Amino acid sequence: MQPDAINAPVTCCYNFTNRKISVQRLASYRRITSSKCPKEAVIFKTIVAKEICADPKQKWVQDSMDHLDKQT
Amino acid sequence: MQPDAINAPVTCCYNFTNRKISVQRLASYRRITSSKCPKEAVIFKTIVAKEICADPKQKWVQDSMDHLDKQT
Repeated sequence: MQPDAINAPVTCCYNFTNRKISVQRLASYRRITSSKCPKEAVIFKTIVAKEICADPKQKWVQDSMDHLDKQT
Repeated sequence: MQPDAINAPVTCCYNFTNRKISVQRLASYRRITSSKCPKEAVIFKTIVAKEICADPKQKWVQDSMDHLDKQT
């Protein structure tokens, strides 16, 4: 068990949505920090609980994270 | 399948455990086959709920899959 963490699976984004998603449709997000993934990416979780990959290089993404951060 | 699903994050294996894991410590497994992932892989779930990536080209992994499949 001990070091087996080094071998766990990693969740990554390979395809991104190109359509901006209204911030009231979004519930929360997580930014991909594993270096194993091919690219920078944000996984938004929508109000209905589906997860969608977005590109943090696009402005709407950055704003959305900022909105979600102040939201309790 | 609906469009959003194409943009959903994907779970893959980038690292493969090098040490053979004893079969009594294995609860289940699932194979990775998504076209987005780098290589075919097996994710073993242990009795302690740990998830580990294992290489399907090794004999012990093929053997562990048969052991798990034999049970009903």
